Amino acid sequence: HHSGLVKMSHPSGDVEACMVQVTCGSMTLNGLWLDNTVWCPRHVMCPADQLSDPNYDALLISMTNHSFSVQKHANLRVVGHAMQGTLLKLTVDVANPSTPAYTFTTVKPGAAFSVLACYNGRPTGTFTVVMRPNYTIKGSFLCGSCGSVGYTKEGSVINFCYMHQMELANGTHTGSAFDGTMYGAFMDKQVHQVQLTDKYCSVNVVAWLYAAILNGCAWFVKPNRTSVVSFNEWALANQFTEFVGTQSVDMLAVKTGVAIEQLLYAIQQLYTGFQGKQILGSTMLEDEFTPEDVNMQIMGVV
Amino acid sequence: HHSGLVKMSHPSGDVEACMVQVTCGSMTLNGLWLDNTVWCPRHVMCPADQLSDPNYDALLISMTNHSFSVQKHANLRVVGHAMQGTLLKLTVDVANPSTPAYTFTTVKPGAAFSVLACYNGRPTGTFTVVMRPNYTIKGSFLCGSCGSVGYTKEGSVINFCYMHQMELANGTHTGSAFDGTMYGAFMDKQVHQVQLTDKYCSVNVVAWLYAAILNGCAWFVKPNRTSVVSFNEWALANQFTEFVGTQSVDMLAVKTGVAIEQLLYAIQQLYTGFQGKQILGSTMLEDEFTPEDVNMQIMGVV
Ligand SMILES: *[C@H](O)[C@H](C[C@@H]1CCNC1=O)NC(=O)[C@H](CC(C)C)NC(=O)OC[C@@H]1C[C@H]1CC1CCCCC1
Ligand SMILES: *[C@H](O)[C@H](C[C@@H]1CCNC1=O)NC(=O)[C@H](CC(C)C)NC(=O)OC[C@@H]1C[C@H]1CC1CCCCC1
Repeated sequence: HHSGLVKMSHPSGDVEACMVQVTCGSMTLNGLWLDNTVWCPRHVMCPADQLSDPNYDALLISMTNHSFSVQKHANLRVVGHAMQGTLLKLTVDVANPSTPAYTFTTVKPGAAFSVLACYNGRPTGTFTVVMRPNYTIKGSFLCGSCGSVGYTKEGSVINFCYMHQMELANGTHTGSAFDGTMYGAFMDKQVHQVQLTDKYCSVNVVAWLYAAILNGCAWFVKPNRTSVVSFNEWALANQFTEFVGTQSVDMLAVKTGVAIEQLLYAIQQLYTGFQGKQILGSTMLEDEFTPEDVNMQIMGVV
Repeated sequence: HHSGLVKMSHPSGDVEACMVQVTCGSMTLNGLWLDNTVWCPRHVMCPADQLSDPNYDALLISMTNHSFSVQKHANLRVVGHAMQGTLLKLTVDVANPSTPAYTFTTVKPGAAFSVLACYNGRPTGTFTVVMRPNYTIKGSFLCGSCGSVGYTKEGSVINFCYMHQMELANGTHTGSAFDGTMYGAFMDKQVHQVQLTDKYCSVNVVAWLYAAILNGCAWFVKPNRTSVVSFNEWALANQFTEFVGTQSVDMLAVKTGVAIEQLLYAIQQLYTGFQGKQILGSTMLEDEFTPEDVNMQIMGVV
């Protein structure tokens, strides 16, 4: 049996129309052109020899407007520049005529978003990831991908939440929000940095166990229950996020007739082992699908 | 460690600009508007009471041009209609001004393609799948999704390979090629149909074991080797596709210094069990990534 679950991204066309190339003569990376503003990682200003301890304030001072070359695949004349956190805000003389309705938001651990991977201002692929509890994502990015963007979509409105910055020693990725902050405790410097420990996203594991029930797979469901408070105490000792219920989880509980606390108990038992059994073809807990994924893909509920 | 592998779809914008809604008064589904032609599943002509044994030849005869309502989210005036296999070809009076460069191709088992899931002519998500050895895909489709399209991209050229038709009793999906044939032995009738048995895609399992080596994970590699001929004899007895090497696999062998026949032996041993170990965080063989995925995402080679 197939669960009906796939890694589903938003259609990317509206964001593709916003991608540009930004060059400073050292690095080339991607930017996001909205209205009269082009957003891009500030390490475009960095010569390669200084990526390990850049002094971005001094680099910024050393630039003028024509230090930046912006191209859409048009040349966009830069008429202002500023730095916000780990991002540059370039003002250009032409408003993007394809600017979608948009907001800037921060994504929280466990939540999914879509990524448009771009190289040299050209969109090359799209994928979806969940923000990990340690503020990394398990992405697919190579040299030249910085400035690739992550977003969610509410209706017609694109909520931009991520601009790609760097790969960590363990192959995971991180980037900035459009307030210029890096996710987590990371710095946009190419040096060893402590990485917080990752954790299983409990709410998403619950979502996946509900997807299993919705597919007729419920061997792991017993009358036994663990309260949210008790589970969260356990979680802190076992590399699980604390569980916080949402209306999307509640909708899964209503549809299946299985209580959240029954699946919190199940998780505690499954964590110790699947005892040779499988759940939706897996022998380990899956936390890469959200309650909203399950509601939308299996139940049709957005 | 993260492998650097994700399920990567093409950017969807060029195909989004080709999607329309087609209605006959019973069903509404999606169509693909290229040049002056709109392609859509022929069961748009079907009243719901007849989806189990439709007589499509008689339905076709009963239609006229204005039996079909085509809308882009514009109304497109239908000025000709024809049936090719399980698809209708509607001729419209306006050429799609956003028609990309395109071809029609058939996809083969093990190969990946991108899907744009659409409802009521509106793109709603994108995902990637591999064509299974039994000519199904493990997709995510609900009522109203027929006419959603699958495609690959070579350069600027979109190779359309799939138009969605139906869900099978086991939750998997199938559809047609743009020559009008259904993939596999399936019929576009809503009745019980025998499903061929699925198999592990050996070439993709080899690709994934190479991705593991490229990530520093090679515990399963021994000097022991199994020839292609011997492996393929084994595969026929063990629900594996026969292995056929390609230049993309050869490139992985060259980069890692590990021979194909070493990984064919590894597969034969791993099939019987991982003995408590993991490979790229999995306890079972993974066949949803292609040699080309591994070359592109990990090595940068398209
Ligand atoms: C921008 O395109 C680029 C994206 C990276 C490149 C490879 N994959 C990606 O996702 N980002 C960078 O090159 C970034 C630049 C700094 C933020 C200024 N540097 C980066 O990602 O470097 C990666 C290497 C692994 C980290 C340094 C090691 C850490 C562990 C100790 C040894 C050094
Ligand atoms: C078109 O949008 C639609 C897509 C389907 C609906 C649900 N998920 C999908 O992917 N396609 C159909 O509705 C299709 C129409 C026929 C081809 C004319 N019918 C379809 O997919 O029916 C699905 C149900 C499961 C199959 C019938 C059972 C088979 C096993 C025995 C019992 C009947």
